[PDB]
Amino acid sequence: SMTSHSWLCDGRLLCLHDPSNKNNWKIFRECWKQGQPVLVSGVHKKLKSELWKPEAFSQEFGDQDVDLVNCRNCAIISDVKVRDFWDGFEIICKRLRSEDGQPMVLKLKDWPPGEDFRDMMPTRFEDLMENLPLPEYTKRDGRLNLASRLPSYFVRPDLGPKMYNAYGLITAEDRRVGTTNLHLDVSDAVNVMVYVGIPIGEGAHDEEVLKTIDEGDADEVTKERIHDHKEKPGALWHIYAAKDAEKIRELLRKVGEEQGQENPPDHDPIHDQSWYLDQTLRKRLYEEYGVQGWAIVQFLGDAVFIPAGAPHQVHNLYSCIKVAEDFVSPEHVKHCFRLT
Ligand SMILES: Nc1cccc(-c2cccnc2)c1
Ligand SMILES: [Cl-]
Ligand SMILES: [Cl-]
Ligand SMILES: [Cl-]
Ligand SMILES: [Cl-]
Ligand SMILES: [Mn+2]
Repeated sequence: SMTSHSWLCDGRLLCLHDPSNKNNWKIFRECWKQGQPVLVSGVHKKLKSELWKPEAFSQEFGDQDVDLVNCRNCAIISDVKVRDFWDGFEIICKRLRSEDGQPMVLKLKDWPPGEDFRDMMPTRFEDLMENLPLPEYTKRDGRLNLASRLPSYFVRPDLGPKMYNAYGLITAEDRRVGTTNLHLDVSDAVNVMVYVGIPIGEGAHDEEVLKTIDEGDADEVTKERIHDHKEKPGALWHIYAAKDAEKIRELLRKVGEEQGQENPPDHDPIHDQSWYLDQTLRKRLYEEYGVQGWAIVQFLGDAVFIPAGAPHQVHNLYSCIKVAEDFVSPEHVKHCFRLT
């Protein structure tokens, strides 16, 4: 039967089923007030699917100059064409290769650049903004979005949206690597999975993806969305409550010291955006510091709501196109205040 919602993370994560329901706020707001992330499924069914394909981005924008990042070593690949990224998104034999001759796992950096998304892509901007869930919170002019209503005593988000475009991590060695390392944002945000590319060439890469989700500490119900309904899994997230951010800093200061980094006692390993918490580090965080997180698998069409101040990291399982919009809810406005 079609139902309003369900739970993931053993009851700790709300999953809303109908992205456009007028009454979603009645279920959302208590979870949000408590500082929990929220998942909303089904957003892909509301979009114009032809606007969000890798072939279209290549055809329309392919001649632009860009930098890429090698996810395995964080090396910058300088001054290449946007088509060199997009043409290898799902076809492995077209990907740029490192000097060893292996195809690289790449991220498209700062594209579209800064705040140019709306100017460069006006039809995509309208398609995203009209179909965001919880529109009183997420629209630029929503009644519960304080972004346009606050004085300079508050850090205001940049004009978005932002795209997150990167290949899937492949190997057993790739399991300990981040697509995006651990960090936090002072604004709230909604991150939408608008396309998942499951490759061909090296195709039949199914079983390493299952071992990644298991070792990622995914709950038993999350494991059923694969085996039962065959949805396409895009990325593995870990998210931590904003209240746990300092205990995480204390752990990473200690591990930095153990690995022979030489760091002042006050330096900020979350702001540095240099760490990925692998299975070893997540178990140590739980055992030594008493901190538990949310392990979330974002499928095609899932929107992840990320609370202001909540540390989070992302590990792509397959090639992903994500689009995120920042907002300032009243529940979490304390996180962007510039005093005390
Ligand atoms: N049975 C059913 C099916 C679909 C949406 C809903 C719904 C969602 C959100 C709030 N109120 C109702 C209920
Ligand atoms: Cl467009
Ligand atoms: Cl709403
Ligand atoms: Cl990063
Ligand atoms: Cl909070
Ligand atoms: Mn982020």
